[PDB]
Amino acid sequence: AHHHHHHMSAYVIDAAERPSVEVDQSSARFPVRRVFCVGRNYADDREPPFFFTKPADAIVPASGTVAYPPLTNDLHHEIELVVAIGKDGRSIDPADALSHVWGYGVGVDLTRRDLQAEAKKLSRPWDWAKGFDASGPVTALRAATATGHPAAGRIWLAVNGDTRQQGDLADMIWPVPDVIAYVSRSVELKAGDLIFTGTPAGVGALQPGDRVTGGVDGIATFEFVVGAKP
Amino acid sequence: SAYVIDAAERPSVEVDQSSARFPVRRVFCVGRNYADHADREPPFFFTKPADAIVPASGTVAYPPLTNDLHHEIELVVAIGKDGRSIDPADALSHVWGYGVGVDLTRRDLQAEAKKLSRPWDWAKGFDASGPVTALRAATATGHPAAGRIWLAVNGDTRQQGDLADMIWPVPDVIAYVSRSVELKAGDLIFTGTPAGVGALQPGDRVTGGVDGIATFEFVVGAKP
Repeated sequence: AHHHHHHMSAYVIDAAERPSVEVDQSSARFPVRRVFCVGRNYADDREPPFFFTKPADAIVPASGTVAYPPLTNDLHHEIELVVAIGKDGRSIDPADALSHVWGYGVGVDLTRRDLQAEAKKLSRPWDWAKGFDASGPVTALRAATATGHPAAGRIWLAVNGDTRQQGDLADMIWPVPDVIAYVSRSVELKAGDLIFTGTPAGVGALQPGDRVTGGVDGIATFEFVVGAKP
Repeated sequence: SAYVIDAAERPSVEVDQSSARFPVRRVFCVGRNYADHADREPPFFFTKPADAIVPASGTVAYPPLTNDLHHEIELVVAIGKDGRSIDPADALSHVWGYGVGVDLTRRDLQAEAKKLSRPWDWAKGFDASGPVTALRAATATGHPAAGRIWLAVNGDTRQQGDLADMIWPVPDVIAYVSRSVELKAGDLIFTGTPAGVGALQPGDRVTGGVDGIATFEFVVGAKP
C-alpha cells in the first residue's frame, strides 16, 4: 500500500518561519509563494494590464500595528481585493481561471510614493516604492467555498473614521479570471500565489499613528494602526 | 504551521561540500554598478522573487513572452546576519559567503517598461531568472575586492571585467540595501555586471565565473 517518508533539508543559517496568512475559522494557514499586483484596474478597447510584485514576506497582518517604513515622507494606501491561488497553471484560459482560486482576502497595497515618483521620472524599477517591509497588509483569508467568487460589492477604506476610498468590485477593468490568465502567460502561477486586483479612486497618504479601516463586503474588514516614523 | 494547501519546498541554494542548504529570503540586485576601469551617483536596485533563484547548472528554461533573453554575470553575496542602517565598516560582518550568478532579463519587456515608466518585474523577476552557483562561506573565500568576472557562450567570451571595477563596493551596497529595508540572514545581493551586452538562445552553453569564488556551466532550454 502507499507510503512515503519525506526528509526536510537542513540549513546553514537559522531559517525564519516561511511567510503565511491567517485563514478565517481555521488553525491552518495559507503559505505565500509570490505576490502579483495589477496596475490601474478600476474605472468610473481596454489596454492590457501591467503588474508589479511584492516579496512574499511583505505580506503582514492587516491588524495591530503596521510599521511606517524608512526612506519616505509620503506613504500611500490602496485598498484591494486579494485573490489566493490554490492550483498551479500556465496559460490559463479565463473560463478555467476561477478553478485555480483557493480563496479571498482584503489587502492594502502600501507605497513609498515619493520613491515611486523618482523611479517614474528616471524610468527605474519600482521595488523600493512597492516591495518594502510590511508593504502588503492582508486580512485573514476565507476559502472560496465559503464566499463564492465575488464579482460585485463595496470595497472601501477609511482613515481615522473618514472614508478615503469607496468603489465597487464590478468596476474592475479586467475581471479576476482575466487577471489570473494574464499573470499565467508571464510566469507559471502556483498554489500559494496572491494577486492584488487593483484599487478604486481615492489613493492618498497615511500619517504615522493613523487608524486604517476597510473591507470588501462579504469577504473581510480590518482595522490597524500605522506605526511611528523611524 | 499546518497549511490549507500543499506548500512547495522553500527556495534554497546548494552549499559547497555540504548537504545543508542556504535558505533564500529576498534577492536584491544593484542596477549599473561597474565602470570600464578602476561624485558617484547613489545606486538603485531591483529585486527577484526568492524562488527565481535556480541552479546555475543543468538546464535553465527559456521563459515565455520574450525574443531577447539577456545575460548579466554577477558576484552574489549571501547574508548571514540581520541588520538595518548597517555602517559600511560593519557590512562585511553580515556576509555569510559568496557565489556567482546570472541576472537574466526579458530585455524586450524591459525596453517597453522603461519607455512607459512602468515596473520591471516582468522583465527581471520571471521564472528561473536568477541562476546561482553553490555558495561558499566567507571563511573559505575571503572577502574578494578584485578578480576576473566573466561569462562565455559556447566557449566565446561575452562579458569580462574585474570586481575592482565596481562603482560601489560590497560594503556600501549592503549599507544602501539596509537603509531601504531590514536586511536579513538569507538575503542574496547581486552586485552588478561588467562590460559586454549579449543575448542567449535555446541550446547555448553558458559558462562563467569569478576568480577565487566559483565557475559554472548551464544550457539554455527550448523556447516554449
